[PDB]
Amino acid sequence: AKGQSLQDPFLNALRRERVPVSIYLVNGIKLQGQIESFDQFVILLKNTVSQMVYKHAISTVVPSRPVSHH
Amino acid sequence: QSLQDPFLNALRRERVPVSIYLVNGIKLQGQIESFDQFVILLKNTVSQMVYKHAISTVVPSRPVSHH
Amino acid sequence: GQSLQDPFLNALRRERVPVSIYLVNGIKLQGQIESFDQFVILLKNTVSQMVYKHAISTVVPSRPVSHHSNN
Amino acid sequence: AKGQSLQDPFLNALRRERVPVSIYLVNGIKLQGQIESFDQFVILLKNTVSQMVYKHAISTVVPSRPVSHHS
Amino acid sequence: MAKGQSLQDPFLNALRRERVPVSIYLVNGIKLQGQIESFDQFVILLKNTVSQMVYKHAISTVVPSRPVSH
Amino acid sequence: KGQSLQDPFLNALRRERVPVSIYLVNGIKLQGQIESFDQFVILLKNTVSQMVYKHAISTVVPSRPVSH
RNA sequence: AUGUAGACCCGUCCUUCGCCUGCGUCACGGGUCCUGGUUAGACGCAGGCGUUUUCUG
Repeated sequence: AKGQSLQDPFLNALRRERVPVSIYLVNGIKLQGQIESFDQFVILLKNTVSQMVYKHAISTVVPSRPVSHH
Repeated sequence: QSLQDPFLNALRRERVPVSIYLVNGIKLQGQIESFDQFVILLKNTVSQMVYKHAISTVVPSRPVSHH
Repeated sequence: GQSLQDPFLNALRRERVPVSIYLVNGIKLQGQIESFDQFVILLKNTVSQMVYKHAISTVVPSRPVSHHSNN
Repeated sequence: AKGQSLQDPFLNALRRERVPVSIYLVNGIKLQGQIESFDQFVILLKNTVSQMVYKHAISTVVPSRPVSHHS
Repeated sequence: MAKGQSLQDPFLNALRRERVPVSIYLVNGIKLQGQIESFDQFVILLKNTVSQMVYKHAISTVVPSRPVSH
Repeated sequence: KGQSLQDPFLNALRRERVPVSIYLVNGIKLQGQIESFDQFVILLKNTVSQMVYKHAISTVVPSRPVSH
């Protein structure tokens, strides 16, 4: 089969369940918060404020607890 | 679904002071004067063009009003 | 349109080969490839973490793998 | 504000008015000179010599004076 | 002569075919070495002790040990 | 309506066999002559030909002045 | 003898975001070539819309 898209479902499940995540940027910096919303190119990450994070600056998104899409 | 643009227009319109962190760790500050698919014009003492491909994060001083 | 990237990654995933993923900033991740898409890889160790391919330099499998018996 | 509206008009105004600029690269290096000409993908920067700077390596272009321009 | 533009794939294919030992320098300064086993639009498979997959977007230069004739 | 100078500039350097320095994004300086080049790569000749990805280059600077 | 043709040559008349559409402009003298060869592009003006960089410029 087509091989199913895994970036938008994964992020959406984190967003919907308000899972706390750590976002590591390419320069080593670690952001934390909850995924508020996201778009093809950015992610809105909410902690004390909403900050807009470019996907092209992200290395990894690692959730506090396991999340499943199917 | 576009929110980069709704999120960046709102900061511009409201003249919200922002911090822009670059991929190399540098922190820029100012107000978003105007901003496009490939750059953002950031105004402090002078207007300086900033390439979006060099930005990691845009973080506003004061929360901006979104849905 | 053609790729050896998808064929190579899928074999690692299917066989549950332990891999090391080196990022562009020098950081080394390890785990098994759980799934992947055009733009990311899900890497499983203690938890599943999502790794952007544009942050990866190399994927190096822990144990060598088959040619796929290519003709 | 839609499409590439600010990417090339701003550069042209610098180029035409021979405004001295500073170009900061993504690795922290600071170049200075006058924009001589620009492609979609590069900028020619003139000081003692003309050097070709890839845009993908640039973080910011900051002019010496706010352009004596519409803005 | 005449041509289609690309020399990136002919150059790589010649190295692969001739089993030329190469050095691949990554954008972070790391030096990889081996032989080019195969490659696609986006990656190169580099063989030493094991076959590892190298993203082209991480590569700065490919420099062959000895002459390649295109 | 604009112009393309990236591929005229290179191609003048390659034709005139001008010495050049290519600075990479990581600070490394390569030197040589442009031999062949492409949408995404430049072939740089010194003791051997090496293939340099454009996406790794910050600047190309000629030893001697030339026209765009 | 060389064209009710064409492609080049010579001479005379301060580039810049893309794209769709509509309107116009790309001329005049002379020269070479027993001539793979093209159906498009460029500039002017009007109107409209705009991939938001997530795997090589």
